[PDB]
Amino acid sequence: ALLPILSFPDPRLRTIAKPVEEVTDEIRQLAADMFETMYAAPGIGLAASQVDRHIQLIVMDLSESKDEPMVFINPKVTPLTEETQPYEEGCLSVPQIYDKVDRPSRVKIEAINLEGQAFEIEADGLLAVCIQHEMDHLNGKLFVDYLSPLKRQRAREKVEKIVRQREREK
Ligand SMILES: CCCCC[C@H](CC(=O)NO)C(=O)N[C@H](C(=O)N1CCC[C@H]1CO)C(C)C
Ligand SMILES: [Zn+2]
Repeated sequence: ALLPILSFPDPRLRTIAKPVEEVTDEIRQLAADMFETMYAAPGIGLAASQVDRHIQLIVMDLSESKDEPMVFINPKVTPLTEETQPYEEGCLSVPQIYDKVDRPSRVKIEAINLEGQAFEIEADGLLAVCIQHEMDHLNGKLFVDYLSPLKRQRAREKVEKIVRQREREK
């Protein structure tokens, strides 16, 4: 199916994804389910932590046409500067909440793809924003954690009320 997307404040959003040991039948099903779940939501990124899988797996497609899929496995991201570029973000695990967040602007990304081909690229703008955001997810981090603790407290509430009306709707 398409999988449930976990929601703030669920404490399974804090689990530290463990790495992947090999690409088996299951991890391929999951990378495929996740793409569906991400395109369905809709969104441009997804970490396995968000659909209750604490494994270092990230899918992504940035295009308007929903046609440039990307698949990161045991990634590693290094900041190439202290020059944080601000960026209005939102999260599927944090619905209808948005504010500005500062992260490094230039970043190196290292990982393998679905078939295990290694790549190692240098990343700008939205790619570099998206990747850091999904990496945060794998290490139990939400973009609200970059905010003042009341602006996030109020976000525990806006979301809990949203989910209430998700449930009364479903
Ligand atoms: C820039 C951060 C991108 C992270 C990817 C997320 C998906 C997610 O919640 N992953 O953890 C997304 O598509 N979020 C969207 C989002 O934040 N957007 C829309 C596209 C880019 C960014 C601008 O607000 C939705 C929720 C509105
Ligand atoms: Zn998110």
